Amino acid sequence: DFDPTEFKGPFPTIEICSKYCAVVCNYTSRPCYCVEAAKERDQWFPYCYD
Repeated sequence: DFDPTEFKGPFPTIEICSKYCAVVCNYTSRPCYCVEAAKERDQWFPYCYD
């Protein structure tokens, strides 16, 4: 994984991360969605990502 916006890890700011998630894997110009890993909860890793 890598955090383009904050540090190195999952996204906090999932709103902007939904945009970033898009540019991350598939949706470079399309809306995208982040999935939240439940253990830490805040693990906003894009639906197609690490």
